[PDB]
Amino acid sequence: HHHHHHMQAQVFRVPMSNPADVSGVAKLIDEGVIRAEEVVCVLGKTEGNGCVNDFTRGYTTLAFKVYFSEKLGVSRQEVGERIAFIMSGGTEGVMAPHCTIFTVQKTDNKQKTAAEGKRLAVQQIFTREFLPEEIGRMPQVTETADAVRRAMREAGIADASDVHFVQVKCPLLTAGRMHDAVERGHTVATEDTYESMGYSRGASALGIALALGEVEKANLSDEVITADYSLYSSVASTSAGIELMNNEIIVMGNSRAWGGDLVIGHAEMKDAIDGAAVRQALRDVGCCENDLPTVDELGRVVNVFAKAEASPDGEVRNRRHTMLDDSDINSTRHARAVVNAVIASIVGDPMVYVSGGSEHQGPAGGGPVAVIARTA
Amino acid sequence: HHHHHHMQAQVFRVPMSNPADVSGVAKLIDEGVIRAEEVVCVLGKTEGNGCVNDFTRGYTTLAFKVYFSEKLGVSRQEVGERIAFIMSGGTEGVMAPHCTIFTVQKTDNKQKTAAEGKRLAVQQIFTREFLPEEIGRMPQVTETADAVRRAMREAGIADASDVHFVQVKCPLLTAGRMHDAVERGHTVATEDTYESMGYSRGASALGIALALGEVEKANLSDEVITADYSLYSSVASTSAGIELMNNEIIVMGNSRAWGGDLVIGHAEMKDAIDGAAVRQALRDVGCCENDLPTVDELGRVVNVFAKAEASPDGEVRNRRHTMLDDSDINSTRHARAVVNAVIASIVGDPMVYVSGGSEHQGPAGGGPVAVIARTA
Amino acid sequence: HHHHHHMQAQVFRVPMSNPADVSGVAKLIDEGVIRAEEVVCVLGKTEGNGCVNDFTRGYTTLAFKVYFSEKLGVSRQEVGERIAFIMSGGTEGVMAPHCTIFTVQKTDNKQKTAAEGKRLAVQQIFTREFLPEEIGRMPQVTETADAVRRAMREAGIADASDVHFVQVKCPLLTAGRMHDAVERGHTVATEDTYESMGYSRGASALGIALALGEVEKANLSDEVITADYSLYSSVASTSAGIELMNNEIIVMGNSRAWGGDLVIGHAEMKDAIDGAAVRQALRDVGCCENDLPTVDELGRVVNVFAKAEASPDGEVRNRRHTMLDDSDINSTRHARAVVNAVIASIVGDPMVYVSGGSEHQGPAGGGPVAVIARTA
Amino acid sequence: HHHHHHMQAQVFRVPMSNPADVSGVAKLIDEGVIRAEEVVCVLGKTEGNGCVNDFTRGYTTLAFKVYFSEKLGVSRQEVGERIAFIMSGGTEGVMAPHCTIFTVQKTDNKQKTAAEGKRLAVQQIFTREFLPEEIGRMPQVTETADAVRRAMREAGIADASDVHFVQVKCPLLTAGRMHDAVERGHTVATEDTYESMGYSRGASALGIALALGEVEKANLSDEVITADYSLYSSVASTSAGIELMNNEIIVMGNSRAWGGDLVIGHAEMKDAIDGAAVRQALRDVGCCENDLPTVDELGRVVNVFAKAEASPDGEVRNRRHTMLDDSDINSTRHARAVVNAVIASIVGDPMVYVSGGSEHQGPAGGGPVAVIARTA
Ligand SMILES: [Mg+2]
Ligand SMILES: [Mg+2]
Ligand SMILES: [Mg+2]
Ligand SMILES: [Mg+2]
Repeated sequence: HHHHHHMQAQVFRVPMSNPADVSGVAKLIDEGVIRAEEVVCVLGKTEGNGCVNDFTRGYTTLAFKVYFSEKLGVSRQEVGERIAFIMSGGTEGVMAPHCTIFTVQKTDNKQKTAAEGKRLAVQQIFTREFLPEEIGRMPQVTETADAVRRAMREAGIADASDVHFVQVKCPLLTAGRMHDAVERGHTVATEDTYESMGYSRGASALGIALALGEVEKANLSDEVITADYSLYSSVASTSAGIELMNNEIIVMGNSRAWGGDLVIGHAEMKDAIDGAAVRQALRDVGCCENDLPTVDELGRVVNVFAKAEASPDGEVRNRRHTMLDDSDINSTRHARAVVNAVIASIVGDPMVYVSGGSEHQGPAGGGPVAVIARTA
Repeated sequence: HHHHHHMQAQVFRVPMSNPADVSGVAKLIDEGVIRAEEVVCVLGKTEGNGCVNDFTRGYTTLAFKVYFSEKLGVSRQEVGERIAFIMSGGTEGVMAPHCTIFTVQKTDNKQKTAAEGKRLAVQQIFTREFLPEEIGRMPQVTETADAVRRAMREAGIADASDVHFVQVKCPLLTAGRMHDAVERGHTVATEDTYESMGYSRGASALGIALALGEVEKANLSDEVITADYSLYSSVASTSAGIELMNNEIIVMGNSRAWGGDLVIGHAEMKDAIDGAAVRQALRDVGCCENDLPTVDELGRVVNVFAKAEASPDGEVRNRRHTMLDDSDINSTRHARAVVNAVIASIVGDPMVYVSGGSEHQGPAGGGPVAVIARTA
Repeated sequence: HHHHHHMQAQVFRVPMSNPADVSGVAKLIDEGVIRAEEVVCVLGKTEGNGCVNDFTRGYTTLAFKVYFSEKLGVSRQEVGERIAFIMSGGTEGVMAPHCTIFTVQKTDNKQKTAAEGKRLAVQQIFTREFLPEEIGRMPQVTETADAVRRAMREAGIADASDVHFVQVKCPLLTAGRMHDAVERGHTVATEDTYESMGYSRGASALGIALALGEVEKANLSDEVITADYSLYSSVASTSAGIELMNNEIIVMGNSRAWGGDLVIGHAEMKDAIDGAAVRQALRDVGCCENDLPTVDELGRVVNVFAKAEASPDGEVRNRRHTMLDDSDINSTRHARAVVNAVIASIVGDPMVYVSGGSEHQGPAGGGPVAVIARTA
Repeated sequence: HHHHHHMQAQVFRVPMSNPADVSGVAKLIDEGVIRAEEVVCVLGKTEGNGCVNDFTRGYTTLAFKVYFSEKLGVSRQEVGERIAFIMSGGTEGVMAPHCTIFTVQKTDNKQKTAAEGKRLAVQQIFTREFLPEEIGRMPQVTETADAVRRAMREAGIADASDVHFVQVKCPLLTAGRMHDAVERGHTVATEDTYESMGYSRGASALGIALALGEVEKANLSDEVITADYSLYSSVASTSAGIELMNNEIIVMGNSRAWGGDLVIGHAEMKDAIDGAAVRQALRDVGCCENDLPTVDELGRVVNVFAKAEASPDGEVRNRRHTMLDDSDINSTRHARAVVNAVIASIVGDPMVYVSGGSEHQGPAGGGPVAVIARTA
């Protein structure tokens, strides 16, 4: 009598022709490949500049809320409370705009499984609203950690070693939110909006590290954040956006309690040109058995997800880089172009998720790379 | 009684801390590693934007003319007539600013050679001055071709199959030069300066193709240039600059008439993420015997030289890219970041020469990649 | 027995905090200052880069269609067929993002007028859909002209001398639309998307000139467009956008058949720093009686509307400018920053509409400046 | 028996076609309009991006050192110790690249004066070298102040009310200089290079304010700098550059001890569109007797010199501006385009000096505007 599962994850990498193009998703729903009701996350690469004044993130979010609210017959607020819309801007270099759709299929009666291994589990969860004076600070850290521990448990992911990627959409500090904080008698972690994105990304990432036991609580405080880059998560991927003031989190790992045919793995890029780490992540998901991946192996890849940054020590493999003191082009623009190019050249596909700004996500100048792949 | 050589090439990849930093070169001359009198080409990657208003190209040129004129006790004009100063702007992504010094050692009495194979030959040559109405048109094509055929012969490179890289510094059309042409009763190939860079690069590249028998003269005319991308050289690398109105050419290949321990090889990148072509060029120079290069093999690499461009069909491996309709960041900026990232991740060194704009240099969206490497 | 009017225009300059901020408009409707049913045009300054990949134009359009469709209880398609959403990107320099709401109040029984003069008349009209091979060419010219003549008549604007500003939203050629045209056996006026914006703006502007008798039909053909800048309209203001393939036109002038207290006037800026033309337009609407406008006079200004461009001869008042060969910053970005700065410094308010790219709109390097002002 | 003078200043506004174009200056020397030996300052507007990676500043400096060293028969080091080469990058909007040449003619026997008034006095002076840990801090403040007080005295400028413009070239902190400071056991005022430019500009400006009695010493400390913008000089204009580690200062005012026909005046722009302050500065130098300047009056203007910045409160005349959270275009780029446009439209000439970044120079969001003009 076969083994059985109540839960199954599906993942779909969908090309987008511009920030408002929901048609690849509508096609899959129209064709019954996915059910709108089972979507839990839309993870976008939108082709704005990926920095402060990137409005394609909110544009794409709005475009998807309109589609899903009308497809599901609910309000835009409800759909927003039901699906995490996580839009990472900046599609530099060859990086192809797209979105990844995550679905969870829950069956009241179990459906039989064919292989005994663990399979992809994903669980979305939202934190409480933060006040602006909490952004970039320990209340964002610990609330995120609490949410991550909870999502793990509810997904039936056994322990932190089975978590391979935690994606967060986190707030940033606009000038208005800063004023709000001051007018109420508080300070903010920084008075520059662009810098606030790294603070928000960093604090969220350390929450993940805290939740997975990768850092000790007693080594964390406000003054560590964006400062002590010996502290980090190996699976954290955080993306700052203008819209919300809470954190939207999707935990991704493997679990025996899930059926289906997707698994996930990860490695740690030690820097932005560490293609060996890329091949190792592929290998862990059975997509690079030898030195170089084969075409069949690469056809199992659903998508690759990575974080990129300009090495803050100014160097890559003891060569000076120019990404940090370039007044025309922000460092994250450079960094995303690089890391997507490295991954694209290994998996032969520029349509992969690469998000900039990896404060406390991997080592400095590096970041996590995760692969979701089919088992056959 | 050993075989013998009159000619020997040396090549030195020198870090630069900013566009005026000649100190790495001064160090090698001060230490007697090279002789100022035997330098024939300084090939720079200067950290300006690499497009029209990139003044680091002329800055670096000026800085080197001052150093060499004073080191050689000649005027800046004479040093400029003696050394080709070929400055390719744009050091995007991880690309590390640097210059490559080429020297030719001529000995009246031959010096004995140890291995019988062909060795790196390089030969600099300048064309006549062009009028602005000749830029981007058949007189730039045929003069370049004549110069390339001559440089080959004088270098003792047996035939086109032994040429692996032809580097050109070519003019561009400023608004003043355009007016000059009109006031004299002529037209120009384009009235936009940035577009004129592709016309100048393209015409120069087809001269190289003509010289090496890669295209037929009867298939060339003005209307082909930047238009028919089925016509191209596999070894051409051309870089437009504001300074001169002639073409400065350095032909690089292998020859039995040269001693030393450097060889060169090349492959054709079919697109900007074609790392297999990169590994093939390494393999041809004995630096990638198996699937992945080893650390010893990579230590033989002196430098890698490549051309990069945004695929003009809008696509990379059937994925849409955004490089061509990005009003904030020029396509060549994107493309250089990509191709240097791909090469850097394979050879483990971001200090490599990657020049943007590959009209008629490789297939559309692609370009040549050449490696100069030590034989042991 | 007083004179009487069936028609009255209102205009409201509304600050926007970001591209999706419809709240200033919702406030005026909630308060009953305007009636949603009487809005005919939303003219936006959205804070994207104002060039090809400016997605705030469509974002803002989408945000307003959602608000109005839900306020009016119609579909987004119907609201789009009822209101012209004309979004001009690029808010450089001090230029403050905002929108201008235009309303037309029609009364079946006339309402009495107090002053006998002409008053602001505005009339929206849409052309037919264009095929991509018509963009930038005589069918866009003549269809626009037909639409302008019709809007004038239906508005009861007596003749071209009473037209002071014709605002158009016109298409641009994406790579897909170009392919469509070729696959059907046709050519396009240009194969570059950014250049296609000037072609679309130019053709639309000459339609306006044709309609108002400012150019002769026999002097127009495809080869004139973006080429012969002695041909132009003094009241045309055209803005290219990615969304539609028709032209949306709003004609603005003065008419005895309209009541209310708004008038409009215009002058022609001879170049981008022609503040005397700005003061002349103010004077024509009674807002600059002496050399310098007073605070009361400036308080009558509802908004100012202007076109800006980088002088294509490379010069402003016989000084070289750098706007055209700047690879980091598009010329229209520079030009909008300049012209808004000049106007803002004269009217003491950076919240004014300045749209880039004035092909055939005013003389080369110049453009129209119109003022809508209250009569007291 | 006439009054008499030992000292006379000349000023020449010279167009430049590119950063290396010294020919307008060579022409004036060749023609004997100026004597190379009497040049004390070359004040440039060079057409780089005016931020961190603007290499046209050093390029232009190098180009002028080569010309003058060879014209004067001295070394480049000596010419650099003899002339202040003050290169302000960024020629945005219509701003025309150019340099202003300042000369001082000293005569052992006095030359008779025709008018009794004060005339332009200018005095160059260099501070000591700073260590990087002194940049942006009180030792830069007080050394600058000492140098300013000394230059004033040696120029015979009676008191601070006769000083109208103090131009400084000040250092910035590269990553290397920061490391130097840390390795020696010290901190730096900031670890970002771009931010270090404002710290260096700010500290230098407060030195000027200290020297002229515009701020009290007891209100200054390190923590005030870039923080308390109620502290500022009304005549300070400071420009950060990569080259030196000292400050090069030129004090400009009026003095009875100077002959000639140039005077200088200044006003304080309260914000970036304060054209009334521009007209007031003109009026003080007899170039705007009525509301609007006349053509003859404007022909007396040799040049105008101003500082520009993006209002750090996010607003201009209670309108939101976008200059500070624009990741594509630095705020100083925007601000320079604006202020040069405002001045150009008033004096009818875009060739004027406008330098970005006015920390402690005028009120926040504003800056000084000075005019040097002929008396007839
Ligand atoms: Mg990291
Ligand atoms: Mg090519
Ligand atoms: Mg025009
Ligand atoms: Mg200030």
